[PDB]
Amino acid sequence: SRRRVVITGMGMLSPLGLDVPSSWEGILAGRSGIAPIEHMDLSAYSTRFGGSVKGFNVEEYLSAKEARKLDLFIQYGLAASFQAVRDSGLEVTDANRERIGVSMGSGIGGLTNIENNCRSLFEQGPRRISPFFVPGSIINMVSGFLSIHLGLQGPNYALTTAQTTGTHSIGMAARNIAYGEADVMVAGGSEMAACGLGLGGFGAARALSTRNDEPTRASRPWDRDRDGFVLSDGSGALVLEELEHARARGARIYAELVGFGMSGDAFHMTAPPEDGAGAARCMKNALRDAGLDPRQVDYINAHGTSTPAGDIAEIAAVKSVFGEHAHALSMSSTKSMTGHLLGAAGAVEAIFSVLALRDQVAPPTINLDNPDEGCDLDLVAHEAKPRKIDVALSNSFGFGGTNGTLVFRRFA
Amino acid sequence: SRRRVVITGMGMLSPLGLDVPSSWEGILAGRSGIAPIEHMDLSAYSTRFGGSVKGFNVEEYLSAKEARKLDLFIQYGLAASFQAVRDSGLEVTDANRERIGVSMGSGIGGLTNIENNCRSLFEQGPRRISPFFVPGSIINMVSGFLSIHLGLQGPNYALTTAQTTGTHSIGMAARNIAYGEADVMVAGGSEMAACGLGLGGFGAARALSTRNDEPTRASRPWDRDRDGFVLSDGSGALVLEELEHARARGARIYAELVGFGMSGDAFHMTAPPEDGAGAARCMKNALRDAGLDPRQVDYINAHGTSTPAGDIAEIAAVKSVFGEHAHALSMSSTKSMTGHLLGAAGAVEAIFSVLALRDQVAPPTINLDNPDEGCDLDLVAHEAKPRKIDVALSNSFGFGGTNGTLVFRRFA
Ligand SMILES: COC(=O)N1CCN(c2ccc(F)cc2)CC1
Repeated sequence: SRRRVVITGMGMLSPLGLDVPSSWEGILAGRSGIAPIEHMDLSAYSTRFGGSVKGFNVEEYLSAKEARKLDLFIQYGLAASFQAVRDSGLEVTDANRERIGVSMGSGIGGLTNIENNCRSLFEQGPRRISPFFVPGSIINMVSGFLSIHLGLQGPNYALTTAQTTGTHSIGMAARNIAYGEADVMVAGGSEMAACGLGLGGFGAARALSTRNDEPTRASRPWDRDRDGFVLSDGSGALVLEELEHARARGARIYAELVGFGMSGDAFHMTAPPEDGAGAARCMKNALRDAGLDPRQVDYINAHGTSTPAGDIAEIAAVKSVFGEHAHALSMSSTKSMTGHLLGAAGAVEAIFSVLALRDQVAPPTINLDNPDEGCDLDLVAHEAKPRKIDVALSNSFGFGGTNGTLVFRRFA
Repeated sequence: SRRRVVITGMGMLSPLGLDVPSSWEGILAGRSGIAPIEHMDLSAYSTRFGGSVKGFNVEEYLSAKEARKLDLFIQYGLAASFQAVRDSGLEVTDANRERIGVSMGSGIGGLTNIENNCRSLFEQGPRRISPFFVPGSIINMVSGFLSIHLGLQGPNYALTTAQTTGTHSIGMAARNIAYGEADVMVAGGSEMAACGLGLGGFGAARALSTRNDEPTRASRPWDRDRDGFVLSDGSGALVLEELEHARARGARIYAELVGFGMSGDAFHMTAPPEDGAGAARCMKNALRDAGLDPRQVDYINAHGTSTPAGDIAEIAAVKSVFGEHAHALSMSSTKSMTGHLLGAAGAVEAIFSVLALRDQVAPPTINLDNPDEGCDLDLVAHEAKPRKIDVALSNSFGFGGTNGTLVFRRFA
């Protein structure tokens, strides 16, 4: 029957730091990781900024020889995965390697790589495509390369569900453990979509903030002056472990994963419904899955992308699910500070949610200077809010009307 | 315990036909779908042939306007998905729509969209990138578009596990139903990579047959003259359904999905281990999952890609798992006729495994003129073999060393 699942390891690259502690410090200090982009010439683009991972040294993890063959999203994926596994203290052996799997996902995967090889193809010809183009770019090779480097012979897969990838990856890996297909899973996501095709593609859709003259103030979830999301790079990985397995080896347990919801909206290709019906359905599924009174929820880490329609849908969804308790809980968007890591968003935000539970503090929504009409909940404007948090929830929504919710609680 | 899952609907686009019955006629006739690729300059490429979908009319499924927003791989996915639902006779209602979900995947995704948008970026600049570039290319849009068109509000996601995508998608969708997260799932995969980036990318790794003079003979799994796989396009979708739900509405049941195995090789980025250790573990996991002894297996639809290392590893795996039963079961590669649909291979081969059960016939491995060293199993060379089939296995092995097996059983 269904086993319990706990978090024993976390690892991260974000626009706020090259690990979990440095990233978390920036979160609690209300620091922005958003800055004009330096690694390409964007003068022709309507958005010229984002959340870059600054000063990443892949040779803390991999040989220059392997690193050259791999897209940054894979580099980032492996880095966060390696941190998470080291943080777990788990030893892989012949006795358990078949019970340890990996589900690290991406929205877009190796876009930089695909663009460069496409440029080689069109400017030169097919003879200049890297032999490493396919295994160095396709989304499933975070899971692939992690398994090859650590000897993980458990279930090995990747989700790709756009901005919901990291939440779904973590949720489905928990179900793997819950139902006994594995005892340990490394799960999360990674993204590096900051190339011509990425900023150009989101810019053509007019989805991005164009606040080029003040990048740190661009991402302003629930602010009346918000004008689209801010594109950010990075990775989140968690070690999910069956509870008896973690007890047996004396693992440090961060939190328990008690709840997971997915629901399709079936509303629109890219627009979330104004009334927040898909988020509501998803959160209700997750709270029922967790066997909770919705009044037990202390903290929500919102999707909070800084889009006009996305942000207000989330208020509606929370007011609908929590009724008067919507005024008691605290909800914030860490995207105020990190921007939108797309398929990695759920993964870093799952980690921030778990740390909200460890340290008993609601991360702020920075830049929330003029809350929009109906944005009247405790959104932890401007400053971190110490408070009791027994149950934390992390929401994600994506293109295709895809929804995910994760429910974490403090573990005794 | 656990609910039983049956197949009540199938849908397909392949190099052999625009639906299942046409495709299946081709399979049982030993027809090749492989031909020089038309409407494209492949002069500079070392491979100029593959399995294209011939004569596909997207306007049977979508408005010209909706189709123009979507990569071919998405059009192919929706085509198979729409056929499979229609085939099932399922009616979506306000009463069941939250119990019906989708997991349609892709290994490689939107190469044709990448090519066309890159063409515009490089020649004209980012202002010529399509506004639909991102939502029209992301792998989860077959799941998203299907769920929005039909009002499906169950689990909405997509897997990307390279050449294992179709097998994993179907398997994990079956788990969703077995553990009561959904009553119905549309699952499978789609792919359109037989284009410049795909031929180039796989060509660069010398993964492709270069037998340009005899395209129909290029795919020759376990033949001593094989020289790599044949790149092919298309899609498979199954309607998976809890048995009591299928019986209550009077559904036509093709077969029962009894077993799903996963494993990672944790061996190499592209090369299988020579003994097929990972494929062996995966097939053993899937048989344990089904509660079946290896001796009950009558037919295996092999991965059988026509690569030197791949075909031989699968012989090793089968001999290892099946011992003295390895020569009694019939094992064939339909890739001998279809080529390799990458992430859709496991979807179309799951359908061929099911129809092997309905029609009591092992599809041929065509082109097996000179079995290689060790290749002494019943590989159904040249001609379809009528025989007893109670239990069918479908295998998929992909980059990252990611493995999937599905076990289907006759239902009566
Ligand atoms: C070899 O190519 C790949 O593996 N691909 C194909 C392109 N894909 C994609 C996804 C989202 C998007 F907005 C733009 C492109 C996913 C990665």
